[PDB]
Amino acid sequence: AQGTLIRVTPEQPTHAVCVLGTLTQLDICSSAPEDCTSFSINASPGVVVDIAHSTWPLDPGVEVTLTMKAASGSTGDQKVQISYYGPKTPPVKALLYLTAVEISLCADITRTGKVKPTKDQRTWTWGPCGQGAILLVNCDRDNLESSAMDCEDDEVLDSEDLQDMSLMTLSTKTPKDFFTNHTLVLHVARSEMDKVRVFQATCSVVLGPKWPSHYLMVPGGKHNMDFYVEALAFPDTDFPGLITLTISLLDTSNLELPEAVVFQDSVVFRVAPWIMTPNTQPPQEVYACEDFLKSVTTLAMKAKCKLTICPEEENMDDQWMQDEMEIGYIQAPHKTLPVVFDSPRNRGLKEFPIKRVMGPDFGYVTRGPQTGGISGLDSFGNLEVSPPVTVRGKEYPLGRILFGDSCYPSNDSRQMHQALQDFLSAQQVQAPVKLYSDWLSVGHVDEFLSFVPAPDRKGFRLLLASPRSCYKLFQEQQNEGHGEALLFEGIKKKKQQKIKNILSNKTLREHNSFVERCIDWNRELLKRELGLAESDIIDIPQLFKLKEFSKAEAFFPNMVNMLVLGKHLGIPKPFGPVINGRCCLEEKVCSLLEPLGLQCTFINDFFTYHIRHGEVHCGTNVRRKPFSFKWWNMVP
Amino acid sequence: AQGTLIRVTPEQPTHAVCVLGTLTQLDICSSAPEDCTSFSINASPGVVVDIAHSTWPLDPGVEVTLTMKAASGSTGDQKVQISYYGPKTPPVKALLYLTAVEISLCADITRTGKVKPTKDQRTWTWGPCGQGAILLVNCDRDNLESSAMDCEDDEVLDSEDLQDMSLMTLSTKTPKDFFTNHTLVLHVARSEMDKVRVFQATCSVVLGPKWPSHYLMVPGGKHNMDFYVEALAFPDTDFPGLITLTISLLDTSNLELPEAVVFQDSVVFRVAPWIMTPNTQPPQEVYACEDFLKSVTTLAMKAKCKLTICPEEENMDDQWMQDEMEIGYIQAPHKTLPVVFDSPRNRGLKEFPIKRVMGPDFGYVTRGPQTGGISGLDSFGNLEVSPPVTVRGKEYPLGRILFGDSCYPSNDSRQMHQALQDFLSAQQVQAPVKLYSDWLSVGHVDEFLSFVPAPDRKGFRLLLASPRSCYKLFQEQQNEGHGEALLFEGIKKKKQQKIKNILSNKTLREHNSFVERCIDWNRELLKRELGLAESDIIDIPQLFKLKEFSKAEAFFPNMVNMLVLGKHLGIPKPFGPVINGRCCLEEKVCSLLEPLGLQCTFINDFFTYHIRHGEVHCGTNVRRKPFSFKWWNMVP
Ligand SMILES: [Ca+2]
Ligand SMILES: [Ca+2]
Ligand SMILES: [Ca+2]
Ligand SMILES: [Ca+2]
Ligand SMILES: [Ca+2]
Ligand SMILES: [Ca+2]
Ligand SMILES: [Ca+2]
Ligand SMILES: [Ca+2]
Ligand SMILES: [Ca+2]
Ligand SMILES: [Ca+2]
Repeated sequence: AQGTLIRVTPEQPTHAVCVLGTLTQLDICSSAPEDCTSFSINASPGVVVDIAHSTWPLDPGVEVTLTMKAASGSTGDQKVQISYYGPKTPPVKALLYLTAVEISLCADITRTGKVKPTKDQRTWTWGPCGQGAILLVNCDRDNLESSAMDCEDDEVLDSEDLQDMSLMTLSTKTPKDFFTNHTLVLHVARSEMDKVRVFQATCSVVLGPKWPSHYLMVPGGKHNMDFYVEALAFPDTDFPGLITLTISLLDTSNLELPEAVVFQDSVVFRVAPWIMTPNTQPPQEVYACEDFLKSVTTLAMKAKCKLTICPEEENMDDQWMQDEMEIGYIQAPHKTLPVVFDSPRNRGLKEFPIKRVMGPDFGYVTRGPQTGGISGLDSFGNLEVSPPVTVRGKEYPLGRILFGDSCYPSNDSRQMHQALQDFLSAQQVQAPVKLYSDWLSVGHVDEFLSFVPAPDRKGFRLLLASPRSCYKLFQEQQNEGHGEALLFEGIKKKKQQKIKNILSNKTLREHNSFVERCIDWNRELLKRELGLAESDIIDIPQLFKLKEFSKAEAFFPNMVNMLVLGKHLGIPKPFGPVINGRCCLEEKVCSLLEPLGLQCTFINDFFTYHIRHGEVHCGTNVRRKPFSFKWWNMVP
Repeated sequence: AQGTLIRVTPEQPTHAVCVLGTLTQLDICSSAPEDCTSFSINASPGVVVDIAHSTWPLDPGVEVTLTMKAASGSTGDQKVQISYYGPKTPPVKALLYLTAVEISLCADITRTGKVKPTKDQRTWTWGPCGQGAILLVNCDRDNLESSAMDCEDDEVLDSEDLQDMSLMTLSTKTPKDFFTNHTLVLHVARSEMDKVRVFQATCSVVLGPKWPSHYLMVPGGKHNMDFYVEALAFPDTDFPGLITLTISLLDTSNLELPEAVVFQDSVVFRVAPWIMTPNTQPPQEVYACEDFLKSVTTLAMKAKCKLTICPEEENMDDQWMQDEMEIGYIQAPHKTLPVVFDSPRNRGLKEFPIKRVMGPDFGYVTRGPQTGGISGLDSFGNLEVSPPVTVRGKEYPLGRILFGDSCYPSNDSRQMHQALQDFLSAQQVQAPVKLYSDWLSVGHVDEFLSFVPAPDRKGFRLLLASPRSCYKLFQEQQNEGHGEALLFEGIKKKKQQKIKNILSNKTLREHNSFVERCIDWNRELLKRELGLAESDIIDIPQLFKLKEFSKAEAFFPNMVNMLVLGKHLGIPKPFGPVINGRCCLEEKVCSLLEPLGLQCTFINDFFTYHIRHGEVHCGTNVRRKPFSFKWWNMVP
């Protein structure tokens, strides 16, 4: 409804343009003739004049406003006439000729999947009742053979490409001669131009990193013009994630003067954030790079998932697929696609994300130096997310990002690279949470925690490693006369130990006391930030040993670090004291999990992983299904 | 109230620490003995146990919480005892020894000027009902002879220095032997450490750009410890402006293990923004660099202001003091001081801000390349601020920043450097607004606008240049027979012109029509963003001419560009057609302004400024008085 001031004079007629949807304002008094007390307005049928605070007295305070019903077929085909009169003097008329035109920029600001006419404009608001359009980055390659993301081009090399792009239309209705005297320009702020590209559909580029503005070629009369917009960047520290595109109507009718802006209108796009998927979400495809693969294969099957493997020659000795990448997604009403976050750690798998996984309808993103200057907390073993959760009346429908850290900064402390942290914060939809993982030798949060699907309560359980739980398990076991039982039996090479020997070992006990302290610190942490009760947590019996720098490791294969496919569990096989032909550990675990409807399967990673200081969940990766909840409907 | 989990066992006693202010939690069930149905709690007088959902049944769902009345005088001088009993079995007791200590980090989070004990913690909230501490950057030099700001040092070289700094105290109450087994550390995130420095008062540095953490040396018993914090950076694109300082309590009682964090607490500081002062605020000192100086001197006097001049040798030919700098301020409950924003334009005056103005209790800041790559919109002729204003129910108590720009980006368009814009946005307290000034040759907003104090309404008027107002003035003048009157009479060299000659000049008329369009675009702009009505605006008759690139200039000395000292006006003298021994222009102006209580004085800048394409307001600068309204009480 942003209008213009039109100043009219008795001396001469005035010619003005009026955009439909706009509220036009009239100045009578400035130019009003002397000796006239009062005034009157008369106008062609298509012009509706509302005049506030019949005849009227002449006062600078009275207000006259013009609105128009429809676009003009001809220049000046509507007119207003102002009669200035007074007691002894005959009426003196001022003439005004109006050309009404329809200029509307439309995008999908109702987030319904359908383009709508421009409502409180010029702002992007969160929630179900909010407004403003969504934009996706082009992180994939739909170009059958190309090694780069779609957005380094400046050109559209595919039909499917348009599907990721957001549609913006310009609707004009004008007299025919109109654009002889007027010219439309479409622009972005120089500050936002490197973050967006726009294409004209007949596809030719209009706006982009080198081009803040462009002149539209438009015919008089009724015309419609399609544009396709793509974002070149994710929200980040330097980029809040909003892009504004503006249409200006310029008056060129004077050659000796410069262009004169009559009218401006805009749309605001918000770049869609990168989102992680919790284990609570249903799986889609599975990732790993002979004993092992068949177990995880039957598993993946029972869970109805595809599978992909990376042969050595590509891997180049690197068996951890959990650490190099994280499969998230980006989402817009029109389009939803998976995007791979690629970790800066760069060891054996670095090419894998940029090559095999990235492709048609699979996006890619990365952060961090990649040159060096990196930590162990930089691998995605250390990046996780909770299931949807409500904390103290604040709703986190997409979950909450969890990543590991130290308690305070020191020389010997480790942390995730600042760039990653910042990246995660900039998405805003799942507020990241810092946990204390630096006590662990490797230092990953998945080492002490996991989440599982639950039929009741909040629909999930938090699993935490519990040395206490294990000590107690073994104690009860001894009490029943099994204290002679051998741990690590069934192993070609290993040093087997009896329950009574470990239970009587005081060093081990100090170690697991300390570990217990650490895991507990995190337990209270998670309770506060996830709003969890004790009924939401389950302790997995697990043992640890502090070794190098008193850094903690799994005493036996770490079970809480496990592959969760739906309700089918990819638990690492502890080789526990066998009792009644049954490992007491497996039995305890199942007695815990099965009541939830989960099935527990135990895979042997032992000489392949556990002795390499890793486990099942680590040598593996999963793509899951995007939340039904629309991120824009959140209000962070 | 963030606590710890204490797990107790019948097998052996447990020793734990409890911080006062913290809510401690007890786990009975995990370690509970078999054959016991129920349990009972008994505790020394100083320990209050609240146990929810007398005796009690043993269930994992029942919840037991410990709070302590006062700090322990001795290690373990409070104790809890849990009795596990059942029907056929005698009570079995578990012992727990508590040492209670007082650890509190205090800063001024009520923003009252007094340090308070740590309330919803760990967050900084806006408004009168919000919370969290304020921090000032050290932008000045209190070091009598030093060329640098106080914050490049790392050391405290003055007593007065502490006055800018914010006080944070640590209050401890502990048993004496306590710190034999425990150690306090104070830290900042590595991400925030370059933005803060902290000093220990006995002054020694503790935290800073190279040092994220430090070990506190604290005696047992009752002790108090002063720290003094200073910010090294203003809020900016990369720095939202929050600094968090944390205190951790580490348990070192085990040599073979690492430190174990018992307790953490924090304060959040918010770095104070840089704020501009509108002309509506009462003046303090005046700035300029022979006809002129005496006029502005009598003026400054009548307005009760100090004065300072810059001699040529320093100026080096540069007479514009308005363009190189802007005097704002930073504000904290404990301290409020002026800070100079120094423009990147860097011509003749560049040294002046970093030397003469910067000093004791005068801060300094700068943005932009300073190497080159600069515009004319980068001078502070182009930076202004409105008076306090309310727009559509949104309160802007500190005003709204206004700066000039183009309508859309082109090759030939100019803009203020992005770094400046970003800087201004990052302060948030006065939301900057973009106006269209690029039509002007110089392109400054002060060229077409000014603000003045008003006794009524909103307490100010917006003054806009009005070519229409001037044309009408001359027309009425001609009608009364003065059309022969000479403009520019009284000038040694100049081409004088009669009212009838300019009124009959059609080129001039087109030019001022276009200019009128531009100023009007801005008029509606300002009406929307400042929530102004027409009764708030006053049009100053002013004429223009488009010359180079059809860029606009003042036809005669530009009056709206004027020195406002309280109600005493520093208007540039137009040399107008003299009528009744009185310039019609001056007379019109006064007839407009005097009713408001303002006095109008007309200074001759003509051969010194106006012919250099500048005026009075431009060759001059003013320091005004900071708003009474506290910026933190705003809610942007
Ligand atoms: Ca493309
Ligand atoms: Ca694509
Ligand atoms: Ca990589
Ligand atoms: Ca695609
Ligand atoms: Ca992960
Ligand atoms: Ca200092
Ligand atoms: Ca100082
Ligand atoms: Ca400078
Ligand atoms: Ca000072
Ligand atoms: Ca200024």
